[PDB]
Amino acid sequence: HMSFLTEEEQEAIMKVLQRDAALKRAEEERDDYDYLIKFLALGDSGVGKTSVLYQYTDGKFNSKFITTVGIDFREKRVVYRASGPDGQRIHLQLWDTAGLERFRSLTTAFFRDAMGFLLLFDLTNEQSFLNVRNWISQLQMHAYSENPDIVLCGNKSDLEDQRVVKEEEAIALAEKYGIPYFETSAANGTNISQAIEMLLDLIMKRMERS
Amino acid sequence: HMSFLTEEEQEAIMKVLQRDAALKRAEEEGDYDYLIKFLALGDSGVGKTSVLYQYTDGKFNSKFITTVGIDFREKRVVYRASTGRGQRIHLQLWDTAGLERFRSLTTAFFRDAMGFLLLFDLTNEQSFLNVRNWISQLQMHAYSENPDIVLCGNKSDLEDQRVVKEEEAIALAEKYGIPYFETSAANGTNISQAIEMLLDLIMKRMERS
Ligand SMILES: Nc1nc2c(ncn2[C@@H]2O[C@H](COP(=O)(O)OP(=O)(O)NP(=O)(O)O)[C@@H](O)[C@H]2O)c(=O)[nH]1
Ligand SMILES: Nc1nc2c(ncn2[C@@H]2O[C@H](COP(=O)(O)OP(=O)(O)NP(=O)(O)O)[C@@H](O)[C@H]2O)c(=O)[nH]1
Ligand SMILES: [Mg+2]
Ligand SMILES: [Mg+2]
Repeated sequence: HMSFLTEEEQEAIMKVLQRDAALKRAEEERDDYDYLIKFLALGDSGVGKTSVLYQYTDGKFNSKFITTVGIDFREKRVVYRASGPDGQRIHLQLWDTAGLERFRSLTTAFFRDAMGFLLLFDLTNEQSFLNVRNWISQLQMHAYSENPDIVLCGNKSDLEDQRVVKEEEAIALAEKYGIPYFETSAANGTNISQAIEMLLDLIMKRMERS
Repeated sequence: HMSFLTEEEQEAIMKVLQRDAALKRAEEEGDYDYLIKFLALGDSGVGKTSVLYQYTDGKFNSKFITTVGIDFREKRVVYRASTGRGQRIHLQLWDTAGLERFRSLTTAFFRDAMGFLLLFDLTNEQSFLNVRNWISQLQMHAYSENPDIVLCGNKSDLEDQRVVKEEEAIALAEKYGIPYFETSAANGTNISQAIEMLLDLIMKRMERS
């Protein structure tokens, strides 16, 4: 399989890298917040990574499929409270990777910048669920820490008539790898905040203990 | 200069990334004091892979094997401040492809670099004229405002084919305030010096933090 990038696509990717470098250089000055926290969404093409992040940052949802050109990221400013009987201002950088195999090496090159991973499959696509095992072993091999923080999302929960992944099977996978699991919908917002706030909690607690 | 990627090339790149992650995970788990990373860049053919290989192994291959996107080498060295006490340094030497079809992938590794070894080929005028473009790329894409850069005019052993005048290269390096070495990966001339100068810049910038 040969893949290609047009000039326009190379241009778009370089712009993402340019925005990223500008963001990191501005943290080197005022590191208007307390932490820059970075995580990365991954999983098969079409499962809803881009929609999930857009629902989270803007509360909006597009029906039209615009497959991601390699890599992108979004930003959000949130307040984090140490979960338990406890406010830190968090600048979130949300990396959005393409799922298509043609972008595997480019997207894996950004794992080094990720403190945690939002891993998606599509509740209506059984193969995307069967590939979760491969995504996890790719994360074991390519993450830059031992035992990376991962939150698993079974997305498109609003499409009940098309659901093919049984809750029991997804639960069994989450227990086997010891990772949290949420069933989400980027269309209506269900559990989006909850899944991403849990990932942020995992990251913040791991830093405090280090 | 159409941008394409094959499956076998992705596999090779993914192996480098796998090696990289293993190295980073092993530093977090010693035998040295710092993991110091820098990155070689410049036009295809100027000798980036050759320079790093001469430095780490004292060897040189005549045959051109263009780099498949990205690679890195390693070396364990002792660094002395300016003297000072010997610090054990684990070097990770990133090697980027110069061809445009790898530009996005290679630029994605600037973030891991504490310093840059920028090469042109003393026998290739185009590679010298592209130096200012590479410096501009580093300003736009490095993850600090004034990245440390050492400029190498490589292939100094090819005297009859030399076309870049030393005065012009010295003046270009002085304009940007970067050190300049004329190197040969074939016979080793100035390789150690240029890379030790880059390491010095990085270690001294850290000490001031
Ligand atoms: N009904 C419904 N549709 C969704 C949901 N999430 C995504 N979609 C739809 O599914 C399609 C794929 O979504 P998209 O976010 O682009 O997926 P992706 O994971 O980013 N794909 P890629 O990796 O190729 O960039 C789009 O048509 C989008 O509208 C969801 O929760 N519910
Ligand atoms: N005579 C001589 N040949 C050199 C020198 N440095 C590199 N070469 C030769 O020039 C060719 C290109 O060298 P190479 O290190 O592969 O260049 P590169 O910068 O890594 N190219 P790429 O970006 O495509 O990977 C090879 O044939 C190599 O042997 C040098 O100092 N002297
Ligand atoms: Mg997408
Ligand atoms: Mg090379």
